[PDB]
Amino acid sequence: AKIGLFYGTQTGVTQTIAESIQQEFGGESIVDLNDIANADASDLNAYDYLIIGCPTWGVGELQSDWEGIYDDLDSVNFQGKKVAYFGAGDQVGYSDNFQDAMGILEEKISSLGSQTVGYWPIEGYDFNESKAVRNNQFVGLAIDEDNQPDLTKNRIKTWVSQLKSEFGL
Ligand SMILES: Cc1cc2nc3c(=O)[nH]c(=O)nc-3n(C[C@H](O)[C@H](O)[C@H](O)COP(=O)(O)O)c2cc1C
Repeated sequence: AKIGLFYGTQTGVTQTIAESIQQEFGGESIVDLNDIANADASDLNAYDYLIIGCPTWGVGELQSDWEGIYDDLDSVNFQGKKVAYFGAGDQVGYSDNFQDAMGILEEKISSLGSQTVGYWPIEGYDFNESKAVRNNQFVGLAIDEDNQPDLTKNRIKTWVSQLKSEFGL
């Protein structure tokens, strides 16, 4: 497929979101779903457009599978690639570290010459601090199944619609 979606998940929520994103884009013919747990960093080279999904765990840390491949990101040719991000988090329980993992990945990947695409507004959330916030916006789609599960479907629908422009669709 033209778009490669790489996600990591601990309790399965992020995988469910990844599947919904794939569906909104039009299915398997448009977006490839790849669990980062089973991927080599080089797998990310095969796509010109990437979607990176990662939930935040351990109080402001990356999900373990993303943590494992983090050091190899440096060897990937990210130059000129457009990359979008999404993450699952809990704004009530972790108000000071909401969506930090998504922020950690974007900071690293954007520093390797890629172009971040898919900024999202922070106004629909209530949190104190987040490493995923840049200039009053999230670097990607923030999903909260723990406190706002009823907003998930429309958030994905809206975000994908916005992404289609950026990915030449
Ligand atoms: C022990 C624990 C730590 C967590 N830490 C964070 C955190 O630091 N920041 C955040 O935004 N959410 C945090 N969460 C919420 C999870 O990211 C959230 O439940 C998410 O849906 C899990 O996604 P997954 O099923 O794809 O692994 C944590 C949840 C638990 C139970």
